[PDB]
Amino acid sequence: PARYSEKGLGFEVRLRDLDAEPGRKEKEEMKRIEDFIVNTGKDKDVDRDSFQTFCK
DNA sequence: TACACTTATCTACACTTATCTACACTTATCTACACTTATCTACACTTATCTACACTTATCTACACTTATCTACACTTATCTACACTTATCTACACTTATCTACACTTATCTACACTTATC
Repeated sequence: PARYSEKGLGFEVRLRDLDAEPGRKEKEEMKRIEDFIVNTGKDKDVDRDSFQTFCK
């Protein structure tokens, strides 16, 4: 995720419209979806592929 | 420069104060858990936006009449050439003043020599 990467390089989950401002729950849902992608799943599990392994 | 006396700088040594480590108690920070409010989705009603259709006004074309623009023609005035007379410009010639060279006298500049003061 770019969110945690100070150089901004990575991926992000975003609202579609550039003009919208995200609601209080939407900002958290977007962070959850990012985390889900990183973990490739709901829970953390070292036995599962990371997103890096998936992409490779 | 050379020489002597005393003061300032530097080293060595002992005592107490400041800095640092180790140990115990309570407060601040963090996690876990339950309740209620704010955010979001789904659904129904009326208002605003958009399309289609008819009527009259503004825009555009076509046509005739007179005014302004343009050409052609004649008369006098301004511009240009040619010609004669006197004034300004230029050359040639003589006289005196300013510039330049040569010559003598005294003053300023430079060298040499002795005594004391500053520097060492």
